[PDB]
Amino acid sequence: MLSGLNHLTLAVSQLAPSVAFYQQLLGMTLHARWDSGAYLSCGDLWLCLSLDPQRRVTPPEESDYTHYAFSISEADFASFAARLEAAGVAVWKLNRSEGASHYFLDPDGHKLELHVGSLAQRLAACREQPYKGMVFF
Amino acid sequence: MLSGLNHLTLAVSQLAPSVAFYQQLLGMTLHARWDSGAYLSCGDLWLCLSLDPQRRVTPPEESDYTHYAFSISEADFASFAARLEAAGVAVWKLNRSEGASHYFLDPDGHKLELHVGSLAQRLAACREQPYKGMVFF
Ligand SMILES: Cn1c(=O)oc2cc(N)ccc21
Ligand SMILES: [Mn+2]
Ligand SMILES: [Mn+2]
Repeated sequence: MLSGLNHLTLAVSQLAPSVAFYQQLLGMTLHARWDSGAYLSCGDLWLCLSLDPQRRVTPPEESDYTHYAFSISEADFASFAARLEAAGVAVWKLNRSEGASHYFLDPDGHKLELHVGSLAQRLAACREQPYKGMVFF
Repeated sequence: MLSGLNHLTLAVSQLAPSVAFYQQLLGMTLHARWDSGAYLSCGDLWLCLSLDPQRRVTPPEESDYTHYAFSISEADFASFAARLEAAGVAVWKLNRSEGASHYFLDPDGHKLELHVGSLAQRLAACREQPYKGMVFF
């Protein structure tokens, strides 16, 4: 039986800017680095950056909607978004759903998000206003 | 301050086989399904499957090393991997470069992994058998 997410691995084209982004800009904890990658943590999340010459710096119009959302409190959301904006981090989508969300790109174009709110919060909102075709279990 | 992964969203090309894969084959908990997506959980992980006409079925030689690993116990690992094998689930990697792992593909070619062990355990193993140039913080 699967018990959770063990780790997220992002392929990166250049290790140093990716470490700077996740550790310094985003505040994640750097535990180890080697010639071709790094291990960081963000709360329970184990993040691996893996240096990969096959990683393309990918414009957001050229990638699908796969994305990775990090938790932040409502109280901290606006100042973290402003930090990303000060650093010139590009936004790939505006929020139109429940709960605050900021949609931003990493140096290689990985699609990231800051989100406030749990699955339980989302399901409660959907119960009251279900999406088209929505069934609950 | 970022506190972990809020959710993982995978773009899918065909919703029904993707729901079946994550719910029926992998055993995750299906909470809701609508015309364009589904919400599942795997332990504390919130997984969203999002129907995306941009998603392409991607062979593993065409994608980079970005991947998503799920936790499984030492007692369950081998039989779960063998069941995926017997079910014809495609693979993408054989060499265990990061411990006890099974590397497999979802219906769209998302790179998945079963892994036994925590980040702390991987750091301890790496101290004995470090990756080239490895530094520990
Ligand atoms: C089979 N099935 C299900 O369990 O929930 C559904 C929802 C939709 N929209 C379409 C099909 C299903
Ligand atoms: Mn999202
Ligand atoms: Mn892995």
